[PDB]
Amino acid sequence: RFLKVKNWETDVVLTDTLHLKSTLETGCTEHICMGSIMLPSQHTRVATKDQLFPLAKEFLDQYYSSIKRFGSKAHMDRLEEVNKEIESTSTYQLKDTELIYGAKHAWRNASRCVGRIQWSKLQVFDARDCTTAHGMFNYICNHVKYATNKGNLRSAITIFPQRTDGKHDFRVWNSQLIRYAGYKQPDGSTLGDPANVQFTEICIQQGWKAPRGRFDVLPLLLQANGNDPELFQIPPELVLEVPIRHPKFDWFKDLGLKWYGLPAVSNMLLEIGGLEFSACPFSGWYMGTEIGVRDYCDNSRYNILEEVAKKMDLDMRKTSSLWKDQALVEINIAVLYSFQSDKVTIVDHHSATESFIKHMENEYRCRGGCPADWVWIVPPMSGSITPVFHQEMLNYRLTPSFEYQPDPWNTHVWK
Amino acid sequence: RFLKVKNWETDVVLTDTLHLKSTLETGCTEHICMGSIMLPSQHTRVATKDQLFPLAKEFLDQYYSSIKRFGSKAHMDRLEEVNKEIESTSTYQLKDTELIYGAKHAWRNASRCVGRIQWSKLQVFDARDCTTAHGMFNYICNHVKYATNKGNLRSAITIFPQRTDGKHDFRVWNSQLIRYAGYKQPDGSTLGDPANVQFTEICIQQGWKAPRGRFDVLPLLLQANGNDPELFQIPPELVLEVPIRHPKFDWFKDLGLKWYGLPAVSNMLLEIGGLEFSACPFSGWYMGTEIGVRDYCDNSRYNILEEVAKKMDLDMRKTSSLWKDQALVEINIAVLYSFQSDKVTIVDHHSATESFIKHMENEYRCRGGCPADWVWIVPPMSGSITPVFHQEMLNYRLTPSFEYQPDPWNTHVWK
Ligand code: HEM
Ligand code: HEM
Ligand SMILES: Cc1cc(N)nc(COc2cc(CCN(C)C)cc(F)c2F)c1
Ligand SMILES: Cc1cc(N)nc(COc2cc(CCN(C)C)cc(F)c2F)c1
Ligand SMILES: C[C@H](O)[C@H](O)[C@H]1CNc2nc(N)[nH]c(=O)c2N1
Ligand SMILES: C[C@H](O)[C@H](O)[C@H]1CNc2nc(N)[nH]c(=O)c2N1
Ligand SMILES: [Zn+2]
Repeated sequence: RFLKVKNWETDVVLTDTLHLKSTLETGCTEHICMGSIMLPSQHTRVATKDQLFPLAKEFLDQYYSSIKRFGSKAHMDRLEEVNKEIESTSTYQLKDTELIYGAKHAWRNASRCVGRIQWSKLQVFDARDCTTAHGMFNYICNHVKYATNKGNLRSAITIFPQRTDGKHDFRVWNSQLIRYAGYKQPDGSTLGDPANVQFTEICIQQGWKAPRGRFDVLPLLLQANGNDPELFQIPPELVLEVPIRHPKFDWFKDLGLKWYGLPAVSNMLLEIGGLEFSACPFSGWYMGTEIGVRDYCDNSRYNILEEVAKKMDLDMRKTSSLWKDQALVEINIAVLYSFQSDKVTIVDHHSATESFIKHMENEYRCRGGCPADWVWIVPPMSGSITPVFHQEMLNYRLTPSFEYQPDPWNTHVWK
Repeated sequence: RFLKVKNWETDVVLTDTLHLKSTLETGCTEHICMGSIMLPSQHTRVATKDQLFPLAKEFLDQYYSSIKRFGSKAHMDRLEEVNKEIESTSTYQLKDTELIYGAKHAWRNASRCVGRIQWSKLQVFDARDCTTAHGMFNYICNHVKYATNKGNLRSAITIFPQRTDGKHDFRVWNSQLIRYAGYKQPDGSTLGDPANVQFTEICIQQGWKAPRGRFDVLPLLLQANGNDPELFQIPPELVLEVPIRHPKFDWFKDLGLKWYGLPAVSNMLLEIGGLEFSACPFSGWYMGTEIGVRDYCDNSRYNILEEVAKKMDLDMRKTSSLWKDQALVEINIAVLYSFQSDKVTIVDHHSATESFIKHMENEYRCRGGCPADWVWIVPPMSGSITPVFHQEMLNYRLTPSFEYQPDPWNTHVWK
């Protein structure tokens, strides 16, 4: 009841008691582990008034434990107050301070997030007064501007009104506020980002005039209070982009690559005290490998290890020449170099993973544990030369949390 | 009750029913996943006559199902026969054919093993007639010779007598039949393999005269039927070694690296029909990354990314120059190149991981599933440019199996 995780590179041993507070299930049973299923049925998201008070009570008891005033009158009053409001309205509302705590701790509890050392320094924009897609677009634009901070990126989340009935639902339909378009070709090949082609067509469906290149920033599709979503173009001056050059290969400019500075995940669901915020875009800054490895080099993403290795003049005949590995390291040197030379906040997968081990030490000391998904924490290149490879991580689901949710067009009852 | 695993790079979907046959537990519960604990208490190994027949019956019912003659008289007789022998002797003995099946399927069931596409082509040397450390040493030498096959490596396992009481126990004390010695220094640094220093001293304890270099092949320490283990030097002509050169950097010879051709894991436990074979060395051929990444570049292993990157003339000031990544790809190009140019069987982590996906297809088709540990199947470099990164794997514990077991010197009641 007091589990142990070891680092096999440092012989460090931490003791995890925090998992005792754990609430939701994982997908693993005693006789099967599913630690590598991408979107388990547990990580995906309609609740009633009955279940809503335990979740409200549980969340509130830890929020007052957080600000050192647990069990007091201001606590016991706030429990009655929300109890009373959940009888009266079969839902309730979070105090501005309860939102900021809740959100911060959904990030803190994200076991698949390697950059959580910064969880406390999160900026919460309370957009619960929003009512229109235009209001969303305005809130989202001020997010983009603030979090971008001219390359000196800042963590932020903008929280649109919580789900109520379920049919009046705020959603960003984008998977990220900034993503490049994806267009299929005559021969069935793909220009742009193959991940988004389904979304790119949904935008053209609703009227997007596509410039039909690679790195075309998509418009925002914003569903407000259940109504049909509406296209909005982020002002280009607000979308900061790093053109990718290499600090050796001058032909790497002619590759003509670039990425947006701001990773800002928009399509997920924030759970606080049993309340569901269906739109809650959040942003940080990139780890280099998300762009250099996954975006640029996944097979069904930009798939550039081909053209890069060509220009490197690499033994591409044999699989065992490791030409794919060689061209991958250069591509990530270029991403990190490019972002740093434009003063745009980026972190390499070595620095990010050491900070996470430093963060894990804090969380097992001043909190008793740190839920961690090794399958997701280990960078997708040079796994074992980074210190997270050798660290055992206990994965469990705490709340407040971020949950996946179905894409809106699979569920949205249209006009 | 018919779980689904998806490949997110190919959209391939397999259906796992084989996990229904699963028997032992994993360490994960509904509310915690431990898929990244190295040696869970389940994966580590005294049984009574009561429990011994279900395990005997379960194993035999699948062995006759294997050779198409399930439920027949030869089956029902063999069940009575072993039932009778487990009453009479509170243990039993495997037919030569039941050993070969059992062993092959312990390899087949090893969910952490990426090279299992070859599980059926395993050579089983039945050393259950062995009684002395000298007999062990002779059996082990014929293993080494056979599996090495002059660089054209072959899979093999040598099975010493099964555990009985528990105090008469055959054990190879080596973790592998061939490993380099590790000696600590005046300044506390380490010459050789830091992993083995504890073992290297136990050998010098029992009388090993150490040549005190790096790549000094350790002697065998062989415990036979419970008696004190005894040192034996594998004839050097039997220990094939690849000196590591690079196909560009002529200063990579002057690095002076070399590795043994034969990976041969000796310290683990083979479970067949509830029977425990405490000594069962098994060997295949290397994946390149086990040497180039883990051996050569783990921090507490040979830790050569230092000296290699120096000679590469690399930006070692900044962590974010990715100099560690750059020097790692070259080191693995050199290992693969070196082994191939000496006609010594080696596989690159790209070829090995594609074969495993091909193998996974066979196992979900002609068997209903394939237990797989993603944390261990994904190569420790260039994770996501290999197809196992994107494949969901169901991990479960089938039997016959290989289990870890405590090291003998922590348990051996000495003389
Ligand atoms: C501050 C810089 C940040 C960095 C470097 C970072 C890095 C990462 C990385 C590399 C992943 C793995 C996902 C992938 O590779 O596709 C991830 C996942 C995630 N991060 Fe962070 N992130 C940051 C900020 C944030 C913020 C501000 C939040 C929430 C407000 C957050 C919450 C999450 C969540 C929910 C996931 C996915 C967990 C899941 O899929 O279940 N992160 N992050
Ligand atoms: C034929 C070539 C083979 C290759 C390329 C191969 C490769 C690997 C690799 C890369 C690992 C991960 C361990 C690590 O990286 O430290 C592993 C684990 C393992 N392999 Fe294989 N192997 C081969 C043959 C065999 C054979 C012949 C057996 C059994 C007779 C076997 C059974 C296992 C077991 C039991 C494990 C570890 C599972 C655990 O720790 O629970 N493998 N193998
Ligand atoms: C704020 C932030 C910063 C950063 N540097 N990186 C990220 C990446 O975050 C996520 C990535 C995915 C991709 C999931 N895949 C199946 C497509 C799903 C999520 F839910 C995430 F939160 C986020
Ligand atoms: C036959 C074979 C071929 C091959 N190419 N590689 C291997 C590696 O197999 C193992 C490696 C370890 C290291 C475990 N670590 C904690 C030190 C533990 C085991 F039980 C293994 F079976 C085996
Ligand atoms: C199949 C597997 O779950 C899937 O590829 C996961 C593995 N680990 C990951 N880890 C991170 N950080 N990001 C990912 O997208 C994935 N994908
Ligand atoms: C902590 C973690 O379980 C440990 O480092 C594991 C991770 N995955 C691995 N995978 C392989 N193939 N070999 C290993 O030694 C390990 N080590
Ligand atoms: Zn699990």
